[PDB]
Amino acid sequence: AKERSKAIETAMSQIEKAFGKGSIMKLGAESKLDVQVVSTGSLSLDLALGVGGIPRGRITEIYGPESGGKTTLALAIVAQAQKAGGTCAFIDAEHALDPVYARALGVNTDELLVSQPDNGEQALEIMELLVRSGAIDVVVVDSVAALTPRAEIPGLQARLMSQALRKLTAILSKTGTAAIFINQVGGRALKFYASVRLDVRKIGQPTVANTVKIKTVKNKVAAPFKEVELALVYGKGFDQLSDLVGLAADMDIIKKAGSFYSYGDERIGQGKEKTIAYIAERPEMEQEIRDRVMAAIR
Amino acid sequence: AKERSKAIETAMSQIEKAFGKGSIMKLGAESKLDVQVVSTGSLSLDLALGVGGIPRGRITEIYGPESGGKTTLALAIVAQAQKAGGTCAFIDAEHALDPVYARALGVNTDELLVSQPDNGEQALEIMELLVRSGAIDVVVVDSVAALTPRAEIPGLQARLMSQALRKLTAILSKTGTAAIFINQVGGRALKFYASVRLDVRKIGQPTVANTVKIKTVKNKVAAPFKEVELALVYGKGFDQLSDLVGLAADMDIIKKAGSFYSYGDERIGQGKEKTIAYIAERPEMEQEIRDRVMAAIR
Amino acid sequence: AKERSKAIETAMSQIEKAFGKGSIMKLGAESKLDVQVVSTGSLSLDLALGVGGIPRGRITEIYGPESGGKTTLALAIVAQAQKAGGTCAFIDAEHALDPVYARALGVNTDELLVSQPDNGEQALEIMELLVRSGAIDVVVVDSVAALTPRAEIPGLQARLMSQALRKLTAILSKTGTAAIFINQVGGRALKFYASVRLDVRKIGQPTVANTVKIKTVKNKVAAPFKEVELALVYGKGFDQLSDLVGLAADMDIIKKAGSFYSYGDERIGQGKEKTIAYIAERPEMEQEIRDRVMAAIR
Amino acid sequence: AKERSKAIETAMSQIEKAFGKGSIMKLGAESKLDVQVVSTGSLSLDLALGVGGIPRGRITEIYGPESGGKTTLALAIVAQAQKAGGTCAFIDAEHALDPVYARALGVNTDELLVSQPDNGEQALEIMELLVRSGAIDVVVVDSVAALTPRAEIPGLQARLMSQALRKLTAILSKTGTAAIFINQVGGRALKFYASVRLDVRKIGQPTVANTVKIKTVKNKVAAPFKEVELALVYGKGFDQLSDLVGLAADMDIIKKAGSFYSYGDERIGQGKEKTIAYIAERPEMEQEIRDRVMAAIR
Amino acid sequence: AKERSKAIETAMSQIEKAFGKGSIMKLGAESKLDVQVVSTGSLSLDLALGVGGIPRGRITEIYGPESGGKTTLALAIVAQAQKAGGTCAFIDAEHALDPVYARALGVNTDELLVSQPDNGEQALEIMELLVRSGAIDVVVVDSVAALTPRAEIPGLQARLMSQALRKLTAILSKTGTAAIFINQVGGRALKFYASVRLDVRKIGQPTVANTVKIKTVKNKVAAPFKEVELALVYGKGFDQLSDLVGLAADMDIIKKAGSFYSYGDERIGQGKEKTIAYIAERPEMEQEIRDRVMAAIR
Amino acid sequence: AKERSKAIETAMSQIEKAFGKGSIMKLGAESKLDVQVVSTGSLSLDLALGVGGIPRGRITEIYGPESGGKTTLALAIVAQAQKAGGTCAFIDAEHALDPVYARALGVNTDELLVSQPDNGEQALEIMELLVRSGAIDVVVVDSVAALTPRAEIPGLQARLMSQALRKLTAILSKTGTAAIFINQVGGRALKFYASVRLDVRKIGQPTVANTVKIKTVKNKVAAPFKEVELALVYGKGFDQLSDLVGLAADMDIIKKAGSFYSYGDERIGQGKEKTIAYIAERPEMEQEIRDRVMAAIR
Ligand SMILES: Nc1ncnc2c1ncn2[C@@H]1O[C@H](COP(=O)(O)OP(=O)(O)OP(O)(O)=S)[C@@H](O)[C@H]1O
Ligand SMILES: Nc1ncnc2c1ncn2[C@@H]1O[C@H](COP(=O)(O)OP(=O)(O)OP(O)(O)=S)[C@@H](O)[C@H]1O
Ligand SMILES: Nc1ncnc2c1ncn2[C@@H]1O[C@H](COP(=O)(O)OP(=O)(O)OP(O)(O)=S)[C@@H](O)[C@H]1O
Ligand SMILES: Nc1ncnc2c1ncn2[C@@H]1O[C@H](COP(=O)(O)OP(=O)(O)OP(O)(O)=S)[C@@H](O)[C@H]1O
Ligand SMILES: Nc1ncnc2c1ncn2[C@@H]1O[C@H](COP(=O)(O)OP(=O)(O)OP(O)(O)=S)[C@@H](O)[C@H]1O
Ligand SMILES: Nc1ncnc2c1ncn2[C@@H]1O[C@H](COP(=O)(O)OP(=O)(O)OP(O)(O)=S)[C@@H](O)[C@H]1O
Repeated sequence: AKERSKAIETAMSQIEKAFGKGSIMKLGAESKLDVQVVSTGSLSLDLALGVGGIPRGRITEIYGPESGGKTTLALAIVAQAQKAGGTCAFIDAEHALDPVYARALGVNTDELLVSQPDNGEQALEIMELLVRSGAIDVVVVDSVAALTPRAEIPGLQARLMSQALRKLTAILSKTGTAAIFINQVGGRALKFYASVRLDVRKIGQPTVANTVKIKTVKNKVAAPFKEVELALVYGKGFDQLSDLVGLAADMDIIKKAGSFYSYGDERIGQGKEKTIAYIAERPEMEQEIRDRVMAAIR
Repeated sequence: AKERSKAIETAMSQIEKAFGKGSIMKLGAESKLDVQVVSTGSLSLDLALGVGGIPRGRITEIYGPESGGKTTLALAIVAQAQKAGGTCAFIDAEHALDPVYARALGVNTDELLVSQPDNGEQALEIMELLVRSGAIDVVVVDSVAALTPRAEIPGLQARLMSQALRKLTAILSKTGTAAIFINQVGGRALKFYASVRLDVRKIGQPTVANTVKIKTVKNKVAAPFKEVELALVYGKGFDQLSDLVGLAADMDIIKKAGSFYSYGDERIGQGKEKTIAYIAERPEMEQEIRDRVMAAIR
Repeated sequence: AKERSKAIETAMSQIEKAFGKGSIMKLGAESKLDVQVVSTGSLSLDLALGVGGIPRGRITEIYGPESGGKTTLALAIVAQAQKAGGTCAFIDAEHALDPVYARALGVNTDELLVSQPDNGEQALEIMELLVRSGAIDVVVVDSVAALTPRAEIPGLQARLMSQALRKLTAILSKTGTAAIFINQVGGRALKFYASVRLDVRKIGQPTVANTVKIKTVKNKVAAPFKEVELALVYGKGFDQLSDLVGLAADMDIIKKAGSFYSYGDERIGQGKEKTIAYIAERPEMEQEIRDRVMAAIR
Repeated sequence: AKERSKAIETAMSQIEKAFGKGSIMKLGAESKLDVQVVSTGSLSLDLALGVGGIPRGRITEIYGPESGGKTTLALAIVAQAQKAGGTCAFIDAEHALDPVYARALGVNTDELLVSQPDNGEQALEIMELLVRSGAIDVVVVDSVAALTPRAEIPGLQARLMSQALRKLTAILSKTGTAAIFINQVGGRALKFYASVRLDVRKIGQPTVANTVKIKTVKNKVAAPFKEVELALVYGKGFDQLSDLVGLAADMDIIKKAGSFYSYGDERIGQGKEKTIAYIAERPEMEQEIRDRVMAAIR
Repeated sequence: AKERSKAIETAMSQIEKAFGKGSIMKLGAESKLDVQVVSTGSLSLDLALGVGGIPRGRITEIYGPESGGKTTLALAIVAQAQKAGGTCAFIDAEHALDPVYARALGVNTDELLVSQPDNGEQALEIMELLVRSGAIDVVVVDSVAALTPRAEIPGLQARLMSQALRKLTAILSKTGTAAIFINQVGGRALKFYASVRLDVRKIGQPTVANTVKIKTVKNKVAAPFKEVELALVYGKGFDQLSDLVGLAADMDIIKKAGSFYSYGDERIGQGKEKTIAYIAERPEMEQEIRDRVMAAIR
Repeated sequence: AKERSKAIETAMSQIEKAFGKGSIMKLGAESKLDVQVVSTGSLSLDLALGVGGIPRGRITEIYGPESGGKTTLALAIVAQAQKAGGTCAFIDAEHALDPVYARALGVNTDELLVSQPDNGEQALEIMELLVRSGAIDVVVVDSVAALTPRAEIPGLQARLMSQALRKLTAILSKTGTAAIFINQVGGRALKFYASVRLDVRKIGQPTVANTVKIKTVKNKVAAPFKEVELALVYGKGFDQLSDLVGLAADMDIIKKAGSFYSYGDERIGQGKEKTIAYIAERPEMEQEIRDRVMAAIR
């Protein structure tokens, strides 16, 4: 009646011995897996992701319908990796990157490495060369579908992926490089090699601004199946501050009392609008609350 | 003319001697096979299943079209196994589990063990480790198709299944673990190793609520080929109470007189709506009628 | 010029001496082989079969495309064997038996013995145990293809069949058990061991009701190569009465005069519809005409 | 320079002394070997066969692809043997004989002897018993492939054939029985024992009607390697009349003058259609032209 | 330093004394062995063969894959032997000879002697009787593999060949008969008894026309190991004229000057096409150039 | 403790007195046996062979799988014997010699003596006549297996070999003729009569070019069991220069300094490719380095 609760954590261990940490876990368990992260920019999503952002040295797949927020999300991450002093690369087979918007998302466009390959083989190879340099923080692949095989310009891409993803995965596990694959819905190789899989899609009616639900359909670094609903406004992206003020208030990082918000024993505005607007004027403050929240999740 | 009726039950015995109980039986025979069960939540189905729920220590396959009710059914069972104080595990290769809905089905999400393997081998292996712990009541595999072989990322999965199912079956026979395999329609190994096979598919036009027929196409624990038609309403699942009030009334567990229902020499509502609503307010009552009906089938 | 006609029947005899009755025969010859039969329910087919139904103590193969009528035919036969007071068994490796329909075909579902084996060996073995009891009238095997070998869960089933069919054939020859094997198109062992082989397939366009041609491609009990075209209506099966009224009229068992039908010097309806409807109201009558027709063929 | 032409016919003789008539011959030589024949129904083929039809007391192999015309040809021959007052037998291991079609080919179905053996040994044995009766004109074996050995239900059939064909050949040489073996492409024993080997296969595109080339790849009774192209129309068979009107016209048996055909100093139609149609109305005439053409070839 | 060059030609002589002319020779030596020949039709091959065609009184083996050109080559030779007024024979155990094609190769079909034996013994015996007549120029055996032993209808054919080839070789050495054995790849007896062995196989991609390389892997009448690449066009055979115009031009038999060809101080066309076409219209000319080239090689 | 080291070299002497030099030796001993050699073309192999090439007046067996390099090696040797002004002979019972390739290996095809015997006796006899002339430098026998006995066209070849090898060995010991026997794996007579036995077989995966290991499994002229791994490229043979540049560099015959190669106090290229390419342009140089290396080994 009790030695039962024992056999359970024993099998968990055996399973983790045989297949590694994260191979099996209770959905309500506290993650705590030791991995380096790259924040998405929206702390709630970082919180839902359990470990605080997308895991370095691992593959992350972001999929869903077109206009859903995949590219926005992806860019938000490089913007974050660059602000931390990192170097990112964009492997483009789509030809749709808007730099103006990418800058509106905080991406340093001029320092962004871009490659537009002739074929899927080449793309994966260019991806490998970079990650093998150990000096790249984030590599975004856009997109999985566009990655057509060389000879095709009988199901060789399903194998191209499997073949290269296998090779890429081994080397990547030890580089601190977060590899992001965008998928508009070979994905079967990705489905199993990815450590994280984000389902991104718009919900409801627009307003200029739309709401997009993001679900962690797969997470081998923390409990999966947690979701978040963010606000994606045209030309601006996901409203990170609204997200920040909300989550920091809930964690008591910023004290809220009815409609009154304060930080550091100092009133910073009444109502979310005034308060998110107060932080918007102080980068110092935004950053500090951001690290406080990051640190807390972690 | 009479010693004939003898030769018949003699061959039945020989057949059962050689291949075990349930190897052959008259379709109208009273089951009565001594096996532990895990209720599906819908008593009619428990009744159709002959032995009161899906059999522990055995494999159960639930198949049919997508959106048919397979996952709902499966979750209903773990919800039931947990409410009885058990521990369940979900082996996911599909990446579609909605916890909110799983909770709406009565599943304790936080205590639910989840695994999202890299390949079919790994999945079956993780399944084995758990069942071998003897502390797991229900393991759900979702799904059979997604269980792609390792090397494939020439028909190795048909053998992977046969190979592991063989091994799993032996050990499982003595663990009190009910293993559920969901199948969207290697299944040939399952077809023969499964002790129970449920055909689940929607029938007719929706209403928010749809009707799904469930047939016991295979039953090695009780007479096969019995079917049931349940109501599956969006976000709620199968209407268990409607099923309960109906079946308990028919068994005289709850007395019905025209449109008048009563329980314990005490009126509990006029009409099914009022009566299912009366039970809905008393968990004590729902449970007691539930055990009374279970006990009766058994 | 005449002693020729002699040498012919002499060789026929020698051939029948060496290999048994039915080893060779003129296609237009009157069967008359002394064997017990189990009516198919459609008298024309019983007539085409020469000896009045499928032969007891022998193997009968029913093959053709799926949805062709094989299972319907098979069930019709057990329905017939049961109505004569017999006991039948169904060896199922397909898992598709619809009891509701089986009852709509006249099968006593509750008294029907059912077995759902783990492998082809087991199935054939269960078949043997039953037939060896000498108390089983009809055993249906569904189906030949599904009968996969044990070790397979290099062409062992072609030998499994040959091996068991050989053994089964010897014992069966003396049991009064009619063994039916359904085949969706090891069949090479069956092809040669079967005494009767029915080709069943739908012809033309449906109407709810479809027409199915049934040919006696093999008959070692009566002249082979006779065919019949029956009406198979959804949920009902083959229209036996239409067949009955037609064949009985042609044999003068029921007198027809233009559109006027009569039986026992008594008018029973004008037109087939009215007449088949008249018999449909009198089981006594249907049965008596049925035995009269049976007796005549025989 | 001349005594050379002598040594040639001397060796031919020696060769024929040692191995019999037909052991060697010039491809353009006039057959004239004294043997009884059974017409194929198509006079051109009878003409190509050199001796007027397939040779009695000898073996004839008819091979080629399925749907090529082998069975049609074979049936045409029995139809011919029966019309001459003979008795034929069909040894079937294929189970595909369509009597309706066989009648459409002129075969008297009711007087046709049929045997459907349990094994290749039995078939050959039944073949022997019949031919040994000396009262059988044509025996058709369908087919060589289906003739599987008894014990097989290590290359025993290649020997079964060799063994029985050897025995059959000796006795057959003196019975006036024409033995036909159909072969879908043990055949190595046949290849050498057959006195005639017909290659039958469809050529070109259909029209209901298809063209089939028939080549005498082996002929030990007349010059080999002559071929014919016949018209095989569905349900009807090879167009014998078209063949007849054509060949009789060329032999001046029926006078043709441009588009004008006449017979017996009497006009019988303008154009082949009208003329073949004129003969089609007079069996007396068809037969007489048929014997006139036969007699001529011979 | 010089008496060395002497010992060499002395041993050559001794070797030739002991085993005959051709027992040993320098690969670049001028053949010049006095033997009668039968041209292959392609002068290059006649030239490669050293002595101008296949040697009479000797055995020649032609082997290689099916569809390689063996039969074409063989027929080309009889066509040549007949045009010189000779008589040829074809010993067929394959049953594939197409006379139409044989005529398209220049073979006089009607005067071609054909034999289709019952067994390998018989074939070799028929071969002997003919060659012993001293009136046969070419005997083709098709093929070595098909030549199955009598008793086989333990390695008796390897001995059958050795036994008969030994006997055949002695008598043949003095008959002017060229014996050709076709071999699809007992051949070990042939390998050593053959005086010439031609390796015939297609090379590269087709065009209707294919290229076939022919190598003299064995030549006891002239230097071995010379090869030729001919053009084999469907229904036509090896393009002899193209070969002729090419080789005659190189030998100055027909003068070529750039794209200008002339013969007998008379222009005969510009370019090979026009020139081979000019000869194609004048048999007189083709023949004369043919003998001029033959005479030259010789 | 010291007079021991004496008894050892004393027995060695006695053994060499009784059976000759090379009868026993330390595996690390310096060969130095006075024998004339014929270089293989690959200096490493000449070095591994201890005495600089295959020994004249002795027998050398080259064996291994087909396509291993045996024939290539053998031809390389005659190419070498001819370049030194010698005369070689090829005794062929295989019929596979490609002169084009033989020329690509440096063999003067026109001056190469070729014999294609009727039987093993004849081959060995022809071998004897030549070697007895004392004017032949290299005789290659291809191959041992093909050398079938005369009467065989009970183990007479095992004796044929023993019989002739015995005779051949005595005379050969004094002729300066190097006899090479190729063996595809009577070989037992060879095994013991051979003074050298080379094991030749490909190792690993191809590249056009394959690697072949050659081991001196038997050496009665120098320490046995030394091996070499050469590069055999299609149509070219063993890469002799690569071998040459490598071995000469190691012997300081050509100075290497990192990636810098020089010869005669003069830079000849950076890297092996450039350097082997520099020698490839100067036959004078290749030869001189070749003799320098030869001389050194010797
Ligand atoms: N270049 C842009 N300029 C301004 N707003 C943009 C731009 N791109 C995207 N957006 C906004 O962000 C929303 C989602 O676009 P993205 O994230 O690219 O969509 P996605 O999920 O990447 O789908 P695709 O197939 O890549 S377009 C758009 O509907 C706009 O609201
Ligand atoms: N996440 C959900 N939230 C609300 N309702 C759901 C949800 N999932 C399923 N349902 C309801 O239950 C029905 C059947 O869904 P499921 O049982 O998952 O289907 P299924 O048979 O498992 O098919 P798949 O292939 O697994 S989706 C749906 O049509 C809805 O009516
Ligand atoms: N369960 C059923 N309920 C109502 N009608 C049925 C049922 N099964 C069969 N039928 C009717 O009978 C026809 C033939 O079905 P069956 O005889 O099972 O076919 P079959 O030849 O057995 O082919 P399979 O492969 O067994 S489905 C169907 O097309 C329907 O017209
Ligand atoms: N039963 C039939 N009814 C109508 N036409 C037929 C029938 N059988 C054959 N035919 C016609 O004759 C053609 C050749 O059929 P057959 O001679 O049986 O072929 P075959 O050469 O015997 O090949 P198999 O393998 O025996 S079917 C068919 O394509 C039809 O044109
Ligand atoms: N009967 C034919 N009619 C037209 N072209 C032919 C014929 N036979 C052969 N050919 C042509 O000649 C080529 C070689 O055929 P053959 O010389 O018979 O081959 P082969 O080397 O004799 O091989 P097998 O095994 O005898 S078929 C064919 O691929 C065609 O290009
Ligand atoms: N005629 C050739 N033309 C081009 N390359 C050749 C030729 N012969 C051999 N080679 C090359 O050399 C390799 C070895 O062939 P050889 O030395 O003949 O083999 P082997 O050891 O003699 O085996 P066998 O049984 O004599 S073929 C081949 O795989 C090719 O890479």
